[PDB]
Amino acid sequence: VPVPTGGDDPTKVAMLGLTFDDVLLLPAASDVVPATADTSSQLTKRIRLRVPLVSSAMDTVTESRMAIAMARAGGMGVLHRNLPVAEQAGQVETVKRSTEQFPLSTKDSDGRLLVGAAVGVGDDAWTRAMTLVDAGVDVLIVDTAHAHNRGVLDMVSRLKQAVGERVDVVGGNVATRAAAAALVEAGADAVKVGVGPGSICTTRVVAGVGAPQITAILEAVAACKPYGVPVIADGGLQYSGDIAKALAAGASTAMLGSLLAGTAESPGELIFVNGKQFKSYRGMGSLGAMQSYSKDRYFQLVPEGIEGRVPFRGPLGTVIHQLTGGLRAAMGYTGSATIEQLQQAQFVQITAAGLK
Amino acid sequence: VPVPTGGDDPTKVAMLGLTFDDVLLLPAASDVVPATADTSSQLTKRIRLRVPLVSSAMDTVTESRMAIAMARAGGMGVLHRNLPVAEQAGQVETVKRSTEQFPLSTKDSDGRLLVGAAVGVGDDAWTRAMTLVDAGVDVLIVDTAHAHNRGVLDMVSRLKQAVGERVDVVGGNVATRAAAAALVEAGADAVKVGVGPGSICTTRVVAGVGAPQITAILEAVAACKPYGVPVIADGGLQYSGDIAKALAAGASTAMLGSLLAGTAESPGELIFVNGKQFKSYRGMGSLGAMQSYSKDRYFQLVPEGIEGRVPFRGPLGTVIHQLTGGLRAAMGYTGSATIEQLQQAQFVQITAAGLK
Amino acid sequence: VPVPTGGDDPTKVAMLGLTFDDVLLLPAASDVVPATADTSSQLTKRIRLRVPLVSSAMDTVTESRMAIAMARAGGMGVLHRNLPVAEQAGQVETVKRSTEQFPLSTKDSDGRLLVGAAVGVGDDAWTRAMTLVDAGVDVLIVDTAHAHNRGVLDMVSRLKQAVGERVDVVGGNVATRAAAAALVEAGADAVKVGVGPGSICTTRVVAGVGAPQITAILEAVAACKPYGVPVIADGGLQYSGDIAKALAAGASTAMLGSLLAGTAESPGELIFVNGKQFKSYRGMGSLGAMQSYSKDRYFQLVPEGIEGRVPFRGPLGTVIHQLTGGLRAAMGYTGSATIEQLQQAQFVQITAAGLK
Amino acid sequence: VPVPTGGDDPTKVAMLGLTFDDVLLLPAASDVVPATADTSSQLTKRIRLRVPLVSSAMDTVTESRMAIAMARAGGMGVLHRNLPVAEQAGQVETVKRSTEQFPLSTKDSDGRLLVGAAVGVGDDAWTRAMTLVDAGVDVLIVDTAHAHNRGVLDMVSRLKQAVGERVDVVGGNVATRAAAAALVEAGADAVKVGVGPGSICTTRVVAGVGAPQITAILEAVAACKPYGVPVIADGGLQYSGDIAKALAAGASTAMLGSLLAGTAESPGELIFVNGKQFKSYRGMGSLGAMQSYSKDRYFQLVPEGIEGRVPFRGPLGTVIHQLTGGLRAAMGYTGSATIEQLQQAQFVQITAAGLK
Amino acid sequence: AKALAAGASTAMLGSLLAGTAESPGELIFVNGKQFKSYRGMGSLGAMQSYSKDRYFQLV
Ligand SMILES: O=c1[nH]cnc2c1ncn2[C@@H]1O[C@H](COP(=O)(O)O)[C@@H](O)[C@H]1O
Ligand SMILES: O=c1[nH]cnc2c1ncn2[C@@H]1O[C@H](COP(=O)(O)O)[C@@H](O)[C@H]1O
Ligand SMILES: O=c1[nH]cnc2c1ncn2[C@@H]1O[C@H](COP(=O)(O)O)[C@@H](O)[C@H]1O
Ligand SMILES: O=c1[nH]cnc2c1ncn2[C@@H]1O[C@H](COP(=O)(O)O)[C@@H](O)[C@H]1O
Ligand SMILES: O=c1[nH]cnc2c1ncn2[C@@H]1O[C@H](COP(=O)(O)O)[C@@H](O)[C@H]1O
Repeated sequence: VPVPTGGDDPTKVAMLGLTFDDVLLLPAASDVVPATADTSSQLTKRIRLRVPLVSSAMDTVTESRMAIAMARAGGMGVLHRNLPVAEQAGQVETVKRSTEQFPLSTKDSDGRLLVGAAVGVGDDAWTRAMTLVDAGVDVLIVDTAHAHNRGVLDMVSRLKQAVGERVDVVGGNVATRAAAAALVEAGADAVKVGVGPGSICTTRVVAGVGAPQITAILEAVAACKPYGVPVIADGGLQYSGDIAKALAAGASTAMLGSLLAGTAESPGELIFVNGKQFKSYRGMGSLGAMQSYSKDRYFQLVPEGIEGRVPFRGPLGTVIHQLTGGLRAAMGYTGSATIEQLQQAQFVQITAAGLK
Repeated sequence: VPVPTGGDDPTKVAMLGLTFDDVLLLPAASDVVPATADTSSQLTKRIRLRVPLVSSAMDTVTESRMAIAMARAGGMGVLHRNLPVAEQAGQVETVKRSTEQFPLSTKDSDGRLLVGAAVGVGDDAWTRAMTLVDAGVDVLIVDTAHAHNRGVLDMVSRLKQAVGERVDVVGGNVATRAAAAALVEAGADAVKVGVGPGSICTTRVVAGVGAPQITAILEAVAACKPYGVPVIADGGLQYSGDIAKALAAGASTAMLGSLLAGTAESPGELIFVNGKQFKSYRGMGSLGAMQSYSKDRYFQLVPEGIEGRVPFRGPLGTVIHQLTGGLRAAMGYTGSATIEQLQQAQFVQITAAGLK
Repeated sequence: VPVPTGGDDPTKVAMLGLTFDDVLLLPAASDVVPATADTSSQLTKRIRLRVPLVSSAMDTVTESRMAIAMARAGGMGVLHRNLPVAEQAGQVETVKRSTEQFPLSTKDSDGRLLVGAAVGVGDDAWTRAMTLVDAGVDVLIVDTAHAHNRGVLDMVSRLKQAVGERVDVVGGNVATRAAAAALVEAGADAVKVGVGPGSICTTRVVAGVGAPQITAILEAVAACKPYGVPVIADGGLQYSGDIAKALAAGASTAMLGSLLAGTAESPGELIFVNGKQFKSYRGMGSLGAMQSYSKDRYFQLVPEGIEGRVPFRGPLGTVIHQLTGGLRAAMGYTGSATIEQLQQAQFVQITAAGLK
Repeated sequence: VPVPTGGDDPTKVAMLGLTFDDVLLLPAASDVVPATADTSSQLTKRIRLRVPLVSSAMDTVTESRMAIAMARAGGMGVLHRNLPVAEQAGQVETVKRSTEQFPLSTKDSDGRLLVGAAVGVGDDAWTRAMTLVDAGVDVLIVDTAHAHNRGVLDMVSRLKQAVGERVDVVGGNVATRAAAAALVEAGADAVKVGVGPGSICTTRVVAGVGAPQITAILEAVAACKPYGVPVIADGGLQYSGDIAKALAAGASTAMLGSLLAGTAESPGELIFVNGKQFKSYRGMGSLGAMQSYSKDRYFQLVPEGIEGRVPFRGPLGTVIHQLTGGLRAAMGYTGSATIEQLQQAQFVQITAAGLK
Repeated sequence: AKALAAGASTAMLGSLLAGTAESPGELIFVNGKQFKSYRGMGSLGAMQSYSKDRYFQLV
């Protein structure tokens, strides 16, 4: 009579959450050469990227240099907001002002590289958003840790009402079907997915809140797809196989953090330790980062992130090519000519024995 | 026809038990700022704490100093019984006799700090209980390792009949629905839950007996909530996320052990090892502690606890503030304005890959 | 339509196996003081031990001294058969020929200590069995690695027909319900259970054959209990909690290996390694031991055991007392007055998180 | 209403995959002595081996020396294709041209040793295959990493139409039932199974594509057995227990990789490190290996293999005898007189606790 | 060369010839490297017995 896990409510434990390590992609009938697979995918309803990768809006990942490199490589970059508004507007202008080297570069109708900017929630965030739109930003990301708040939805609706035809609006992080549906109703052009799985995240330890990434992507797609709203899987990706898994679950774009932090185009000074090279990497909720403009990320001290260092990886183009090659190999195995065909692939669930 | 795990009796393996690491809290529609969340909760049917934390009744955790500090911090402290009756009454008097900087201090009707005392089962325990009641204790915890015993229920009934109208009576550790129902029938004002999950506990190794804490809390709550009897989750809490999970499973109060052992207010001398500071922490059933007043906890040699050292943590106030901040973050994520609403949040079960 | 794990046959994967680490004993309504619990249990249909423990028939565990000590401690010892017949008969007579220090000692009608001996399968084994019966052994264990063989069953029937009224015959190791039923029909007085779970055993690695011990005990009890044939759990036991778990699963007696090899009474010299005292421990199918009278254990060199060292433990009485204290604690928690009541306790299955 | 793992599509997560560590062979009624079990099994529809083992077609495993040793031991060897066509034909001729020491030697009608050769896909592969056939090869393995491609099936049909009555054609790696059915329809004489589980493979990390080996064998066998097409399990085998499990899942032959890289007959110079003997072992798709005949395994840089060193194991005969002894022990435990009876054995699934 | 220049006419060699293949003893393999035993006549391994009169002898 009672639930086998305890209690009487069958919905007290909502579901069983799968992460990236719990699944593998099953091979299927393939007539696709990996070199000819089309990896282009929608970022928003009006923007299509040649490479379905986006740089995280973190102070140690994306600034003007990284944004330009990502835009040339085929993706896009989202500039962080841990700095004064005028400085972020200056970064946007630097990206917009900056031929055959980069056939995959992403550009607007005027031939200038695309760039995205992150804003918060509030009147100061409204002034920031208006300044960024005037500077010529292409897409605005309403970056909040928990986007199912009333204020986040109201801010997304106001931005779409004001500058909804000039720029695109992307909702904050969600992890459930209900939150994704609420963001879609508000009018977001895309939905960003993930609450908890960050590598530098301590939400699961400090707050005891989280959601495994594969299940969260599936639930959000289950709410976003009938309306044509793309999904951006944000956080938890460590290999190119994880990117392929995230895209096969229904996500149209993957946002990268630590995989791009150690590159040469990321900010921060290179550090030398015992003959090896490393670079800093900290979360926006870490004590060092919030000791400011971005401290309002979690409605603030109880830090919800950690600082660390990741090894130097070299130029960004090399990392992007490795990830795209892994994705192309996955597409060849699953017989997916396009990303829209990769989004229909099947998974096999593996036990703990397959991971040890 | 036969059970998949073996045999022919489907009730031989009663249920699948979930621990704190098996679940995460799912985000929900939130309209709550962490700084404005109300963390007050019921300890017994008549006592309400501003911070739902209670100190463990262990000789290395709670004495007069720790009890005063916990009562000032917004919670309460329970004095151990590993000492003669007169000394425990002296500790109670010291706490009661004892500052505008503490707005959250828990006080009785007369403005004196609240304190609790732990008693066992027996005629000596009855004399101890009478002395503590005369000394002015607020709550008596009938502390036994197995509270489903007949004698424990009889002692709880006797205490309620004698001094029930003056003090509250909390019943010892249970791990099933039937035991919680029996304690409620006996007349306990609150039920303490947990058999096995202690950090220094070896009941699972020595005796092979235990119960995962999340499932035990769910079962005990299903037994106690229809009568309005609060639940105190005791043991196994290592982070503020665990406190949030325990309160979301249904528990109204959490009792803290090793998290409080390394603070300044805890009894014990400071240990210096290689320039690092540690403090002693041992179970009340260990060889070094039972060698007596607590030796009768399991009707006793067979040690059922271990000794060890925990790193020095500093003042109690800092630790309590960090734990309460983590709890507030959880309340903000789940959209719970009060603890009574946090007790209705949903879980997501994660696999082994989610713990790697 | 197909099986979720693969193929179309739903019986290809017969069941899910639970080991000792997958379950815990659930506390129940108790009125039992651990000191007054009765640990007497049936070894065979006619022999009742004061302590439900038996020594393994291994050349590094049991000889005359260990058998004498075990019989005095309240259990019984089984002499290994890795030696000539005359030597084994001499060991039996040494035990039989050998005041108030040992009230729990096990004895026959003549007041002499009970002892058991292991025999193999064949004609030399028949001569060995007859010589041991003449020497005065009380129970014969037909020790084979796989007792579901036709030859082992026929040997058990022959022994029961010949010396049935003088000694008890215990069948070799089984791991399924069908094998237990086959041994019961052949006339065995006790069924010894376990194929794979030995600590020094490499059957699961070399042959890929095994069965988890909790499930195996449940399956074998489901066939032995209706006819009153006791079950002896052999192998995989590391703590007193495992002994309690094996007895609660239905076993009436546990056979101990490595828990007794490091004691003084076990054969072998005391090895000194970096100032620490160890003793040798090896399986009867190890390359060292099968180079011999135990070579017939696997119808055989393809070693199926390993050699190693176990720390010195001291006198056997102390180890037996520690194990019995753990068992008594389990009986107190589960509210079991006798072993027959312990055999009806319930398990809670734990996940992988509960083992980290 | 939704799927418990997320979304609304029940077929998104197709199945739960089992690997070798997840299962164990259950003992059954046995009349089989390990030394008298028949280990002969089919390789193709016309070739029967005495030992059901085949050497891998890798540049660090099999050449003329290893092929001859495997053919003398009772198995077979498949020559790698990372060298010019004339060189591979020379190796085949050397094997075909190279008394009672080897009673189990596998030979054709003309008394010469059997040998197999690996070919790719394309016109150059067609020329290679015709040259090898003109050199007297016995079986051709159409070797690809993903055999569900249209080109692979067409190549298999072409080879069977051309030289189908002289040599046998084995289809490359598959992991599902549909792929095995496609290879069977294409005319393959045997189907090789496994995509991902190689020890030197990085397909699961780079591409996120894979299939657990036990489940893949079960599915492929369900596809092939009604038509009498043998299944060769390739990859993931680390012990003789794994070989026994692979054969019990339905496979007729296991192809060995790292288990044969440290043998004396394996190509490559012996390497000394700190007085210990190791040998190099690398995949056919590794960066060093493809730096151009084998570069086309995955339609290729994005490496999908790794390099390393494995301990030197000595002569091949010793390893083959040890593996066969483990297989014989499994046959004795499961009561299987022949391999066709071992293929009907049952499994027991074990939990993670059984692996710790 | 120094010994011969000091005045000696011949040098008698010990350990410089112990490890040659023509010397008595068994080859020892340690971590893949080849060694040979070499002991003094007064050593405990050698004087434990003939040739105990080397120094009128156990120290
Ligand atoms: O301090 C933080 N805590 C939690 N999540 C963060 C923090 N800073 C950024 N994030 C998010 O978590 C993601 C982690 O990316 P990853 O390191 O690639 O897993 C980032 O891309 C952000 O979306
Ligand atoms: O010796 C002991 N054995 C088992 N449990 C104990 C012992 N001493 C205290 N406990 C309980 O275990 C809890 C451990 O708290 P923790 O250290 O926060 O897990 C205490 O609060 C007591 O409820
Ligand atoms: O060589 C061997 N191979 C496999 N099992 C063995 C061997 N020797 C003893 N055993 C079994 O393992 C038991 C002891 O296991 P332990 O209690 O884990 O040491 C014995 O009672 C036998 O049933
Ligand atoms: O470069 C490679 N990458 C991945 N798999 C490979 C490669 N080369 C060979 N294989 C396959 O992986 C298997 C590895 O065998 P194992 O080391 O016994 O698991 C081989 O027998 C081939 O079937
Ligand atoms: O046990 C011994 N003690 C002292 N001198 C020895 C002993 N054995 C040999 N010798 C002498 O010492 C010399 C050592 O020569 P070397 O090996 O060139 O140093 C030998 O050639 C002998 O003359």
